[PDB]
Amino acid sequence: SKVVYVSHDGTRRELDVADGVSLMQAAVSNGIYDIVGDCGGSASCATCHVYVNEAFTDKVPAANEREIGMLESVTAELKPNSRLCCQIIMTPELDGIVVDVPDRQW
Ligand code: FES
Repeated sequence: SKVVYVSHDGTRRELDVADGVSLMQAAVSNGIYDIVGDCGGSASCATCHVYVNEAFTDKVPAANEREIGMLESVTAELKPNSRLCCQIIMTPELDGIVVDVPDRQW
């Protein structure tokens, strides 16, 4: 399924992501290193921060307790559509989802 990661400078990086793969996994395995994923994907670091496009936020399961807590530590500006992408698992229903990657993660 289609996923587009927009870098801070506007560059679009499009990937075909399989079901069950997190957006953090797809990003780091494809060189989209503006997403770090330091903790390994267990919502414990906040370095996979992305801004989910407004037309897709309600299609993604809401943040769990752990993610809400970690989001309090994002380094880039927290926005209403901020999510830790290791928490977004790809499904056909999310086909075409666009996420904007902030300029910093650490
Ligand atoms: S990879 Fe650590 S919170 Fe997402």
